[PDB]
Amino acid sequence: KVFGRCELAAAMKRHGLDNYRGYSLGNWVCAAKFESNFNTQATNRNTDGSTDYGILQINSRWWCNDGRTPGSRNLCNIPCSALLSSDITASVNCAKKIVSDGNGMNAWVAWRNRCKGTDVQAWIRGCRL
Ligand SMILES: [Cl-]
Ligand SMILES: [Cl-]
Ligand SMILES: [Cl-]
Ligand SMILES: [Cl-]
Ligand SMILES: [Cl-]
Ligand SMILES: [Cl-]
Ligand SMILES: [Cl-]
Ligand code: NA
Repeated sequence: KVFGRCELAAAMKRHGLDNYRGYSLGNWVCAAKFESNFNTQATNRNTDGSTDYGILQINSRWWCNDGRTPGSRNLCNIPCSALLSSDITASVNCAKKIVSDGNGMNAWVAWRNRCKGTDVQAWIRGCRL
């Protein structure tokens, strides 16, 4: 599924991402925009042979099992395929684990490089939340 901007903001708020570990909802929407363009079916193969999955491009090296990332972990205890669902529950639950890991949202290179320090509230402007 390709979410609308305000549609995704609403889904992320209902699943308790708004101000999760102190990151306002606009941070999460900005991250999803540059990671996946709001497309739950987004995938990206890394040079190390790991893969990124779903709206927040969660990686198979630590967070999910895809059966093809040698030596990897599955800390969210999910198949990577769950991260491509039209239902973002698995993606939000796993993101909560990642953002708790010690580096906050810096875990998302695209958030650091394109969202951090910007007017992220722009991403929820207009939305009935
Ligand atoms: Cl947009
Ligand atoms: Cl915000
Ligand atoms: Cl594996
Ligand atoms: Cl594991
Ligand atoms: Cl699995
Ligand atoms: Cl959803
Ligand atoms: Cl933090
Ligand atoms: Na894995």
